[PDB]
Amino acid sequence: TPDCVTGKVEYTKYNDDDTFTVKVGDKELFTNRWNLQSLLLSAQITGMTVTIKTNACHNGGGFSEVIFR
Repeated sequence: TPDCVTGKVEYTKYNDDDTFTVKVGDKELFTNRWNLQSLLLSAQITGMTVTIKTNACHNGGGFSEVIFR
């Protein structure tokens, strides 16, 4: 499938409101869809390594496809 990398949380530069620029999983970039904060939080809270993918996944990537963990 058109997936990409993982989604841990070692630095989430927030500024937009929820989008922010996440430096986690295996890369760092802007992220917008509808509420990725809950995914970055639930991830590190429960663990910290989801799955970031789709929408390029590089410099403004990862749109609506992420696996929690």
